[PDB]
Amino acid sequence: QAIPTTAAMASAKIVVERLVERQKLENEGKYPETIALVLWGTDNIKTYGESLGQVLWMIGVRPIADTFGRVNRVEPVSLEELGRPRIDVVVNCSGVFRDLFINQMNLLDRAIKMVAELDEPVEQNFVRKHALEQAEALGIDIREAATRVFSNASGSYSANISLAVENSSWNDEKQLQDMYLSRKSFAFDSDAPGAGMAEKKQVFEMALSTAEVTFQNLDSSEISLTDVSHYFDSDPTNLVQSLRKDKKKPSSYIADTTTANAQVRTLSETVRLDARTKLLNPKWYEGMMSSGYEGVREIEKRLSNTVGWSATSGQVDNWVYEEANSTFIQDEEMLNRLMNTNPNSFRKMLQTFLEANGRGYWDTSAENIEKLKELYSQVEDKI
Amino acid sequence: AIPTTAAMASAKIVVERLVERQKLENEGKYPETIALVLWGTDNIKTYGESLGQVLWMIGVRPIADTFGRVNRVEPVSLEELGRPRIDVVVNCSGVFRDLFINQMNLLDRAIKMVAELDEPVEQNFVRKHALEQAEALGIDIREAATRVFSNASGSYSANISLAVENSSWNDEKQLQDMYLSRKSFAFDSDAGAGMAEKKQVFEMALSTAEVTFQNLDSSEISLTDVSHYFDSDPTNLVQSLRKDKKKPSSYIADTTTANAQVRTLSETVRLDARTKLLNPKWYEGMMSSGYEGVREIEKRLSNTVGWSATSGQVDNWVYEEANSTFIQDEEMLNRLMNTNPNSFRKMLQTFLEANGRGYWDTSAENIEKLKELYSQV
Ligand SMILES: [Mg+2]
Ligand SMILES: [Mg+2]
Ligand SMILES: [Mg+2]
Ligand SMILES: [Mg+2]
Ligand SMILES: [Mg+2]
Repeated sequence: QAIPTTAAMASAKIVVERLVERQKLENEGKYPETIALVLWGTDNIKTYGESLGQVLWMIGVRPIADTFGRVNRVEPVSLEELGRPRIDVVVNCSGVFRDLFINQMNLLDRAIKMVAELDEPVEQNFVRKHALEQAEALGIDIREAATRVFSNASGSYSANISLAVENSSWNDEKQLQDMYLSRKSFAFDSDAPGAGMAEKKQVFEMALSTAEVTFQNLDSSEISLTDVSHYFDSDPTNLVQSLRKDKKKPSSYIADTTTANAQVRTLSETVRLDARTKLLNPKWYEGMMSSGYEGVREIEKRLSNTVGWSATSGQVDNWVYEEANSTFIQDEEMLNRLMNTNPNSFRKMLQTFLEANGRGYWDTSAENIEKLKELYSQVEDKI
Repeated sequence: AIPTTAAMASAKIVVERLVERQKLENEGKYPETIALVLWGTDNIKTYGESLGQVLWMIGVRPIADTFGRVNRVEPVSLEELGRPRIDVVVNCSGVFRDLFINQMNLLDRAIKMVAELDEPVEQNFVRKHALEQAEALGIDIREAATRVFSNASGSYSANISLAVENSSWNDEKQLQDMYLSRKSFAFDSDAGAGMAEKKQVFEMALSTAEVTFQNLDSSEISLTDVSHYFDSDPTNLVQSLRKDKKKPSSYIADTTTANAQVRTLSETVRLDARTKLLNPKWYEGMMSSGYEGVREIEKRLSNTVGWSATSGQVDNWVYEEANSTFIQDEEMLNRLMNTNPNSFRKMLQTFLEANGRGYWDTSAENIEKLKELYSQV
């Protein structure tokens, strides 16, 4: 179809410039070699391909509309125009993106392979730098090594990490990560259309191991990172870390497209802003308390989604949980209101606090943990 | 006479900069425990500044008698302090121990005194922790409030710098076990009876640490000019002892300036690399100094690996830029080989070691090149 449109590309350029600028600034003026990112299908419908267009800017290509107005090829941007190296990308497409944007997965894969093959210095073309190394490691052609457009298999959705977090059914982060790798390692191949979304787990792991940055786009005024579970479910931050030889956590960012000028913030900063707007905001939680039974369920879900981000990124700082404990548990007026309003959901909140502590996401006093366990025993006797 | 009134005053400024930095990162929550190192020569030179910093952290003032002898403390009231008393794990160097046994006694007595104050636990983190530790260990609160540690009499260092020099270590756990074995000797002002191993309390106190801290005068001796600073760095040690495996925030107070600037350890590493290992003015001057100059480059790289092993705070680009600078700025390889093949071989082992141990992530071609160079060397 027509995407990304000229308008989408103009917005995309600005966001990518801001992301790269911030990363270069935080890391001794150095460009990141690979950005691991997520593309959401509904987003790209609404914006006519803005986040898709961001990938094109990262690698330094521009979309070209044909005589019928359809975007089905790209042309490389010159290194002089780009003004920096081409940055490699691991493109984690959501299941909805895959269902709705086959032609654009084709566009992206073709674009990335074409970039890999440009006769350019590897220090100016990180797609080629990595694809050459991966081709040598695996003994495959450079175009095969330059596979970056991934998703769930046809008919599958999510990493099932939000499902595991909801059920508290998992033992360690490695289990969540192994599930992400098993579920989201299906690749599009524009050189072999008839193959569908085909498993390329070795290349997926190698490409992820090169990532120095993780990135998603959100409109926080519409749907915040904790309003839903799907954003943490697809977050590749800890996954990348676990695949790197150095076990270095990549720098994590979120582009917030609330305002016309989209703000690139760290994931940590995004968590902070959201906690101050939602979970720990008196106007929000009192509003929920005024909504009674269902309001308490919303508070419970918010805390659960926060733990989700801990599990996938480690970017929820201790103060979020400590302040949540002070607000909801240590304040007896609120504690009693919660227990009386929705005992079942309050019990789940207690479990979530205890789980955050047990899993190593929240450090707190022995007395605070004892209080939670007392309240658990008490609410179970009530139910 | 140590710490003097002037040393105590200088100390407060640095303590406040440190705690305010961490408080900011914590959205207003003060760090509950700082694990730090005290150096002996430093405290002689400054008349007890870094020792005085510990006294300010816990909120006590040293008191001089009619002979000018600084031989007890009095608590600063919580109201006058205006923030919580911060718990401290005081890792005294062996030289500090040799010079300042009386001050180790003073400090232990001060910390035990603070632990027993009738104060809110959220305003007195020494007491907060000591109460939990007394219960867990089945000991009295004063015994639980043991925080002043060193090497055993006649011993020095964690032997970590020795291990790093010889590459005679399996993993970070081995280094950490050595630190725990060597540096868990506690001074007991209630016992006079010499030193005693207090490994259980040491581990528990370290496990509460949220910050690590040392004072350096980077204009005189940088963190890589010598090996003793990384040898005593408790950063990864603390992390390993925590249930949550959270790395404490690591800082260095640089006393180059009139009032020390508090920087992250990672920033301190970055500044030093730009000043030394990766500074053309430095390494070419080393090259001009013959055999010994190459040995200095080798040692500098080794000390950098030391900091990786103890803290994880050496950014990848340090090793990457070192490779760009020393390896394959074409003549460089051969010059190192020709000026000092023994040291050049050690540099190759070090680069390969940094990659092998997961401290340096780089291109497969960079690794291959280092291999080829080694074979040639
Ligand atoms: Mg979009
Ligand atoms: Mg999906
Ligand atoms: Mg000093
Ligand atoms: Mg020593
Ligand atoms: Mg700093």
